Parts: sequence; C-alpha cells; structure tokens
Amino acid sequence: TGRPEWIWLALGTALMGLGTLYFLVKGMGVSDPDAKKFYAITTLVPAIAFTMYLSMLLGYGLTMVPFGGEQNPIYWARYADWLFTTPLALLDLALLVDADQGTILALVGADGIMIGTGLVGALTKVYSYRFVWWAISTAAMLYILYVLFFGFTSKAESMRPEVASTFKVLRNVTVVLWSAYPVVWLIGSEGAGIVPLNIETLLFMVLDVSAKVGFGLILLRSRAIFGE
Amino acid sequence: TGRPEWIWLALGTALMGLGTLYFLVKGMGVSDPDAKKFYAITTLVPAIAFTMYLSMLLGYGLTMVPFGGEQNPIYWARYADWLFTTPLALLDLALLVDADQGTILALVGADGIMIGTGLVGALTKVYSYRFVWWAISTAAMLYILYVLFFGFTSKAESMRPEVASTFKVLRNVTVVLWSAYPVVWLIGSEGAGIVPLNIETLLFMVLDVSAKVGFGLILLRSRAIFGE
Amino acid sequence: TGRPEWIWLALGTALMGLGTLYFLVKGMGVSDPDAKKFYAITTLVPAIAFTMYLSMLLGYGLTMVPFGGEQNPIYWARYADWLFTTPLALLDLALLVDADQGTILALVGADGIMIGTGLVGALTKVYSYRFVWWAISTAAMLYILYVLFFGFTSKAESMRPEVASTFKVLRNVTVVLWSAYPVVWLIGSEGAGIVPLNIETLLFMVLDVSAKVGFGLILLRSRAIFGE
Ligand SMILES: CC(C)CCC[C@@H](C)CCC[C@@H](C)CCC[C@@H](C)CCOC[C@@H](CO[C@H]1O[C@H](CO)[C@@H](O)[C@H](O)[C@H]1O[C@H]1O[C@H](CO[C@@H]2O[C@H](CO)[C@H](O)[C@H](OS(=O)(=O)O)[C@H]2O)[C@@H](O)[C@H](O)[C@@H]1O)OCC[C@H](C)CCC[C@H](C)CCC[C@H](C)CCCC(C)C
Ligand SMILES: CC(C)CCC[C@@H](C)CCC[C@@H](C)CCC[C@@H](C)CCOC[C@@H](CO[C@H]1O[C@H](CO)[C@@H](O)[C@H](O)[C@H]1O[C@H]1O[C@H](CO[C@@H]2O[C@H](CO)[C@H](O)[C@H](OS(=O)(=O)O)[C@H]2O)[C@@H](O)[C@H](O)[C@@H]1O)OCC[C@H](C)CCC[C@H](C)CCC[C@H](C)CCCC(C)C
Ligand SMILES: CC(C)CCC[C@@H](C)CCC[C@@H](C)CCC[C@@H](C)CCOC[C@@H](CO[C@H]1O[C@H](CO)[C@@H](O)[C@H](O)[C@H]1O[C@H]1O[C@H](CO[C@@H]2O[C@H](CO)[C@H](O)[C@H](OS(=O)(=O)O)[C@H]2O)[C@@H](O)[C@H](O)[C@@H]1O)OCC[C@H](C)CCC[C@H](C)CCC[C@H](C)CCCC(C)C
Ligand SMILES: *C/C=C(C)/C=C/C=C(C)/C=C/C1=C(C)CCCC1(C)C
Ligand SMILES: *C/C=C(C)/C=C/C=C(C)/C=C/C1=C(C)CCCC1(C)C
Ligand SMILES: *C/C=C(C)/C=C/C=C(C)/C=C/C1=C(C)CCCC1(C)C
Ligand SMILES: CCCCCCCCS[C@@H]1O[C@H](CO)[C@@H](O)[C@H](O)[C@H]1O
Ligand SMILES: CCCCCCCCS[C@@H]1O[C@H](CO)[C@@H](O)[C@H](O)[C@H]1O
Ligand SMILES: CCCCCCCCS[C@@H]1O[C@H](CO)[C@@H](O)[C@H](O)[C@H]1O
Repeated sequence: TGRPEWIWLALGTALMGLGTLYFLVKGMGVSDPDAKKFYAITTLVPAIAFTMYLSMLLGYGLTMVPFGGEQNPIYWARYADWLFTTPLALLDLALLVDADQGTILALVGADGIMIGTGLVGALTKVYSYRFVWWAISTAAMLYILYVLFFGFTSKAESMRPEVASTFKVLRNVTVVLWSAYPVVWLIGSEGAGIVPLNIETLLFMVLDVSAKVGFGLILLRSRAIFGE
Repeated sequence: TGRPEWIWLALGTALMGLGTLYFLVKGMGVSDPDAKKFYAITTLVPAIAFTMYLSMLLGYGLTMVPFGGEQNPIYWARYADWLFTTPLALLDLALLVDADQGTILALVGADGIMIGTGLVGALTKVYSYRFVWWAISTAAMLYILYVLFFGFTSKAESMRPEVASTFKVLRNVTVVLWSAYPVVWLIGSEGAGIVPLNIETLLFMVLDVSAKVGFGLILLRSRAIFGE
Repeated sequence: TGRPEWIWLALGTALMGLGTLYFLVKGMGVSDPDAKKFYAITTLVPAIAFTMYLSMLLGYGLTMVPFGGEQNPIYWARYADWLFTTPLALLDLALLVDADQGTILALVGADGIMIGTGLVGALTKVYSYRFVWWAISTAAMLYILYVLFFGFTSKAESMRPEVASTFKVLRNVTVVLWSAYPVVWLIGSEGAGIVPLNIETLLFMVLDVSAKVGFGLILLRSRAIFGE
C-alpha cells in the first residue's frame, strides 16, 4: 500500500485484533470480581494496540520530523498506544502482587514520564537533543524495571505458589521485552538510521505482540488471576 | 457572528452554563458522602460541556480537514468534551449500581476507544477511511450499551426500589441518546454531507443538553443518590 | 543560548531536577504505606516539572501565537506540566486531610478545567477572547482555593496536632502562590505585555520552585505524612 513497512503494520493490526477477540471470548462468563479486573486490563491493552496500529497502517499515525538535515518518517501513534498501554500492564503486575498504592502511583508516573519524554524526543528537531530525551526516558524505565524486579518480587513471595510463579514469568518477560524498546529506538529511524524503518517496524511488532498478546496469554491462562 | 451554526453553539453554551450553576446551587450544603460523589460527577459534566461549546462558539474548537476534495469544517472540541464527559456519565451509572471495578475499567476503556477512534475518524484525510473508524467507534459504543442494559440492570435489581427505578430511567435515556450520535455523525459534516453543519449542530445540541442537563436533572432530583 | 529568559529556564530545570533527586533519596527506605503515597505524589511533582522546564529550555515547549497583530512567544509546556502537577498537589492536601472522594473528584475536575481553560486562552488568536478564558480559569481556581481554605481546614481539625498544623502551612502557601499565577499571566506575554517574557519566566520560576520544592520540603520533613 506504499511504505515498505506496511506489511508489518498490517500483521500487527491483525494480531492485536485477534488477540483482543480471543481474550474477550475467554473472559466471557467470568464472575470472579478479581478475575474480571485482570481480564479487563489485559484485554484493553491489545484493544488499544489494535486502534493505534491501524492508524499507522492507514498512514494517520505517521508524521514528518526534520532533523539531521534529511526528512524523517516518525510514527507518533506508538506513544499514544504505550501511554495507556504500558501502565495497564504495570497495573496487572501490581494487582497480582497487591502492591501499595504509593508504589503503583510512582510506577504509573514514572511510566507517564517515560512515554511523554520518549514522545518529545521522537518529535524534537535538534538531532542532538533527541538523545537527551532518550536518556531521561531510559532512566525512568530502569526505575520501573528496578521496582518490578526487586520490589514486586518480594511482594509476590507472600502470595500462594501459583501467583508467585506466574508473576515471576511475567516479570522476566516484561523486563526483557521492555529493555529492548530503547535499543530499537536508538538504532532506528527515531535515533540513528542504522536500522531501516523497514526492520524497525518488524522489531516493534514482535516486541509489542509479545508484550501484550504473549503477556496476556501467560497471565489469562493461569489460575493466578483468581483470588481463590 | 459568522458561521450559521453559531446560534446553536450559543444556546448550548448558555444552557450548559446554566445547568452547571443550577447543579452547583442544588448540591450546596449536601453532607452525604455518597450524594457528594453524584453531585460532583454530574456537575462536572455540564461544566466541561460549557467550556467546549464556548471554544466552538468562539471559533477555537473548529478546524479544517481536507477530504472528498472540497473543504470541511470539523469541530474537534466535541471529542475533547466527550472524552471526559462520557466516562463521567458511566461513572454515575456505575456508582448507582455499585458495579465491579473490573467492569468500570472495561467500560471506561471502551469509552476512551470510542471517543479516541471517533476523533481519529473526524480528522482522517481519506474520506473512505473515516468510516472504518466510525465502525470501530460504533462497535465500542454497542459494547458499552450492551453492558449498561443487561449487566448494570441486573446489578440495579439488588438495590432498593428508588435506586432501581432511577437507574432504569437513566439507562433508557443514555441508550437512546447515545445511539443517536453515530447516526448524526454519519449523515453529517463528519461523514456524508446529507445534513448541513447547520442542522447537525442543532441535533448535537439537543442530544448533549438532554444527555447532561436532562440526565443530571433526573438523577439529582431523586433520592437514589442517597445511600440511605 | 538565545532567548533572554533561557537562564531562568535553566535554573528552574536544575532546581526541579535537584529537588526530585533530593526527595527520591529522602523517601528511600520508607516503609509506611501512607508515607509512601506522600513521597510518591510529592516527588513526581518536581519530576514532571523537570521534564517540562527542559522542553522550554531546549526550545521545544515554545510555540508562536498570533494576536494583537505582532508575534507572540508562548511556552505551552507550562500547561502540560500544571495539568498533572496541580492535581497531584491537591491530592497531597486531600490525603493529609482525608477528604471525601466526592470533593477530591470535584477539585481535580475544577483543576482540569482551570488548566485546560488556561491553555486554550494562551493559544487563542483573538486577543480579546484570551481574557474570557482567563476569567473562566480564575473562577475555577477560586473555587479550588475556597474549598481548600474552608472545607479542608475543617477536615484537618479532626486530625492530630502535627497534621493540622502542617496542613495549615501548606494551605497558606498554596493559596498565596496559586493566586499569583493568574496575575503573572494577565500582566505578561500571555495577556498584556506590561511585563517582559524576561521577567515573567523569572516569576513563574520562583512561584513554581516554591509551590513544588518548597511545598515538598514543608510536607516531607514533618511527621504529618505518617499515619502514626
Ligand atoms: C480522545 C482520546 C481518547 C484522547 C487520548 C490521549 C491524548 C491526549 C494523547 C495521545 C498522545 C500523543 C502520542 C499525541 C501527540 C503527538 C502529536 C505531535 C501528534 C498530533 O497529531 C494527532 C492529531 C491529528 O492532528 C490532525 O488534525 C489537525 C487539525 O485538523 C491538523 O492540524 C494536523 O496537521 C493533523 O495531523 C494529521 O495529518 C498529518 C498529515 O501531514 C500532511 O498534511 C498535508 C495536509 O496539510 C497532506 O495531507 C500531506 O500529504 S502529503 O502531501 O505528504 O502527501 C500530509 O503528509 C500527519 O503527519 C499527522 O501525523 C496526522 O495524521 O489527532 C489526535 C489523535 C487522538 C488523541 C488519538 C486517539 C488514540 C486511541 C483511540 C486512545 C485510547 C485512550 C483511552 C482513553 C484509554 C483508557 C485507559 C483506561 C484508564 C484503562
Ligand atoms: C490541559 C487539558 C486539561 C488537557 C485535556 C486532554 C487533552 C490530551 C485532549 C483533548 C483531546 C482532542 C479532542 C484534542 C486533539 C485534536 C487535535 C487535532 C486538535 C489540536 O488543536 C488543539 C490545540 C490548539 O493548537 C493550536 O496551537 C498550536 C501551537 O501554537 C498551533 O500550531 C495550532 O495550529 C493551533 O490550532 C488552533 O487554531 C487553528 C486555526 O487554523 C488557522 O490558523 C491560521 C494561522 O496559522 C489562521 O488563523 C486561520 O484563520 S483563517 O485564515 O482561516 O481565517 C485559522 O483558521 C484551528 O483550526 C484549530 O482548531 C485550533 O483552534 O489546543 C489543545 C486544547 C486543550 C487540551 C483543550 C482543553 C479542554 C477542557 C478545558 C478539558 C477539561 C479536562 C479535565 C482534565 C477533566 C477532569 C475529569 C475528572 C477525572 C473528573
Ligand atoms: C505521552 C504523554 C505522557 C501524554 C501527556 C498528556 C497530553 C494529552 C497533553 C499535554 C497538554 C497540552 C499542554 C499540549 C497541547 C498544546 C498544543 C497546542 C501543543 C502541541 O505541540 C506539542 C506536540 C509537538 O508537536 C510537534 O510535532 C507535530 C507532528 O510531527 C508538528 O506538526 C508540530 O508542529 C510540532 O510542534 C513542535 O515544533 C514547533 C516548531 O515551530 C516551527 O516549526 C518549523 C518547522 O515546521 C521550524 O522548525 C521553526 O523554526 S524557526 O524557523 O522559527 O526557526 C519552528 O519555530 C513548536 O512551535 C511547537 O511548540 C513544538 O515544539 O507534542 C506533544 C507533547 C507531549 C504530550 C508532552 C509530554 C509531557 C510530560 C513528559 C508528561 C508526563 C505525564 C504523566 C502521564 C503524568 C502521570 C501522573 C500520575 C496520575 C500521578
Ligand atoms: C505494549 C507496549 C509496550 C510494553 C511498550 C513498551 C515501551 C517502552 C518500554 C519504551 C521505552 C522507551 C525508552 C526507554 C526511551 C526511548 C523511547 C522509548 C519510548 C522507545
Ligand atoms: C455529553 C455527551 C455525550 C453523552 C456524548 C456521547 C457521544 C457518543 C455516544 C458518540 C459516539 C460516536 C460513535 C459511536 C462513532 C461515530 C463518532 C462518535 C464519536 C460521534
Ligand atoms: C507547580 C505549579 C503550580 C502550583 C501551578 C499553578 C498554576 C495556577 C494556579 C494557574 C492558574 C491560571 C489561572 C487562574 C488563569 C490564567 C491562566 C493560569 C493557567 C496561569
Ligand atoms: C472496542 C471495545 C473494547 C472493549 C474492551 C473491553 C475489555 C473487556 S474485558 C471483559 O469485561 C467485562 C466487564 O464488562 C467482564 O465481565 C469480562 O469477564 C471481561 O472479559
Ligand atoms: C469551574 C468550576 C467547576 C467546578 C466543578 C465542581 C463540581 C462541584 S460539585 C460539589 O462539590 C463539593 C465538593 O467540593 C460538594 O460538597 C457539593 O455538595 C457538590 O455539589
Ligand atoms: C524519572 C523517574 C521519576 C520517578 C518518580 C517516582 C517517584 C517515586 S517516590 C518513591 O516511590 C517508592 C515506590 O516505588 C517508595 O517506596 C519510596 O519511599 C518513594 O520515595
């Protein structure tokens, strides 16, 4: 349909779409109030992802940013997505572990700064400044990952085995997947064009589908979502 | 003052404005913590509506979108309004019925997607794509209306008669009024210019004032807002 | 680095930055769940402030708005900041006083309208309309300050002496500092160029650092954050 990345944008749209329908069907009939929350948070994530990928496929989520002299194609839609989508995931983890409201707020705020800053960076005209924002964004992410890995884990150890083990898997998955985004951003169209928009869109696609559908699958198929 | 719809924008500004002052006065002195919530949610709704209509009257909430060849006047302010305003209404219904947090979250998310998608649609350059977004938006709305009509009603039947009956009226009103927006959008300046911006603004005005002031009146005048 | 206000933007960036690090260090090791909330809300405030000042220093948070004929430099970043930052402060006050959810919602909404309206005003092309938005914004602020001064105080009197006294100081500080913003706006680049962007940025800088770091200091150093 034009841009060479369109295909990956198309597959992501479809996969996020199918992931949503699958979770909607699976959560059908669930009466446990605690399970309801998990199904609602986890299903909304890909749902949002669906709408944003579609805006990128249709060309809407793409804008033009000048820097480095030449012209640059920046998909701003990703930030619109991640803005609500990363915190929701954090909410799933927090509920699983029964995190204190104080830490949930700190984590959501750090997330908002992470994405807000990432977005600013992506739209900054002075090529050199874009990295400053990257550094601030990455620092916010490391703060989140630090709390998830050391703070939540400890909270998870006070739960029953099924809950503790599922949190462990989800924790490992988010830490690994999340840390890949700033790398992809840095070596891609947003930072250094070392990697073509072509290959980047493919990476974000695998990362996103894994972080949402995959994450959703691991969580929604375990009995950890039931308070018992 | 220029555009032929200005008058309806003016009456809406005034009515939303008067509706706010009226509710502010009526909620004065209320000490019941549960009633306070209802008064706060219900009063903020028209208050937000006030500010957005004014931006449309003054020309600020109007932008220009190219599609179908010719030029199109799109009031984006409505989405800014509805973005916070539709969920608040959902919150009133949820409190009345004491809905589970899981469903409140799902409903607020579906609402966010509904408006976010509606906005995208309204600002899309490819005339044909605008309808795709309409379809997604309408699907989100039908999901909300489905849960309100069948899920909330059942929750409402566990409450005392005054609460159950008031929820019934509000439920009927929102289902009917809400379903009219996508129709108006489709046959109006946002979709097919079958209906002139002139008549459309009049429709949204009646719909909005009914959905907020009317809804506010029905709710704020019943003892259903008191937990007893 | 160009614009004459750059220096104040630089000092604000640094002070907000140092204020965040200081609070992050101070809140380290705190286990009280109630203290955690206060530290999270109070630390995020300057953190957000940091990111926005930096966007203004680097030129990103500055835009051009035509009105009064001549050209006008408007830093929109301040609203992006205040949008999340003013409510957080309100949340600190509400927790301290254990305010009803209804009033917290009303206050957050009034705040959202205050900033949203202030932003609209700042970006309006018709010089005369900018003041209409100012008036609406100021009315929302007075509503907040009224509730904080008379409503919260009363709520504060049911708490122990340390809490009541700390709320008193914070209450006095916010009322005074908050009321200065609409004055600065009115006599500055946003309204009447009586005061040069040079002196204005200096004022907002002192006001902001006082409202956040100062406020943070007064609150985070008292035992009022401990539910005991
Ligand atoms: C309502 C919604 C739910 C609120 C969501 C939160 C919101 C605050 C933030 C999302 C954050 C952030 C990522 C967005 C900000 C980034 C910013 C830089 C981009 C803004 O653009 C997005 C705007 C579109 O603007 C368009 O309209 C205006 C006015 O009419 C135009 O002035 C502007 O130019 C338009 O831009 C579009 O077109 C551009 C095209 O550029 C060129 O234009 C010329 C014509 O002039 C030619 O057509 C060129 O063609 S050619 O010659 O080159 O061939 C053409 O290139 C593009 O470049 C632009 O990219 C753009 O397409 O819209 C706002 C989007 C909304 C807010 C997204 C909704 C997202 C989703 C549904 C949200 C669900 C959220 C829900 C609330 C979660 C609930 C969670 C619960 C708690 C659980
Ligand atoms: C802070 C606030 C509380 C946050 C609210 C949430 C926010 C994320 C989203 C609202 C969602 C969504 C609907 C908005 C996105 C849609 C997007 C496409 C529109 C963006 O425009 C809105 C911007 C204005 O941009 C303007 O400034 C920039 C920078 O200076 C310009 O680049 C831009 O062009 C400007 O656009 C205005 O002017 C345009 C004029 O076009 C032409 O311009 C030329 C000059 O170049 C000539 O003047 C032309 O004249 S002529 O020749 O034709 O004769 C002229 O036509 C217009 O076309 C544009 O439409 C526009 O007027 O501002 C952002 C608005 C804010 C966010 C709205 C605040 C709303 C309300 C107060 C919110 C209350 C919320 C509260 C938080 C709820 C709490 C609830 C509790 C939980 C209970
Ligand atoms: C994701 C984030 C967390 C969501 C935050 C909430 C969000 C809904 C609202 C913030 C509210 C409000 C204040 C913003 C709306 C105001 C609006 C008018 C301004 C919009 O601009 C901001 C956009 C940038 O747009 C830029 O990109 C588009 C698309 O590519 C361009 O079309 C647009 O023009 C760009 O504008 C920038 O550049 C302009 C430059 O103008 C001229 O441009 C030419 C080239 O064309 C030349 O370069 C000129 O140079 S020269 O010749 O004159 O020499 C040049 O002047 C500037 O004028 C513009 O000002 C702008 O720089 O981005 C959106 C910003 C994001 C959303 C901010 C993130 C803020 C922070 C990190 C948020 C933390 C929030 C967290 C969620 C809190 C959690 C709290 C818990 C509950 C506790
Ligand atoms: C479903 C989407 C997910 C889980 C997205 C996660 C995204 C991130 C962890 C993004 C992080 C970034 C930085 C740390 C700095 C560079 C800019 C970003 C936004 C790519
Ligand atoms: C006070 C305002 C109210 C109750 C607004 C309700 C608005 C809707 C239910 C809008 C729905 C739409 C669709 C279903 C698709 C077409 C686009 C919209 C946003 C008009
Ligand atoms: C950390 C930042 C703080 C405490 C900011 C407070 C800002 C205000 C109270 C702003 C108020 C305004 C009006 C009342 C109308 C004029 C426009 C504003 C946004 C400057
Ligand atoms: C475009 C529409 C997007 C809709 C996103 C909604 C996510 C809904 S999850 C769903 O929420 C119900 C509460 O309504 C629970 O009862 C179910 O068990 C649970 O699975
Ligand atoms: C521009 C200003 C917009 C303000 C919107 C605020 C809606 C306030 S409702 C009001 O909230 C109080 C708590 O403060 C309760 O005590 C009252 O009973 C109730 O009626
Ligand atoms: C760019 C990163 C911005 C991060 C902002 C986070 C504010 C964190 S406050 C911190 O939150 C912890 C919970 O994680 C509590 O345990 C600590 O006692 C408290 O002091």
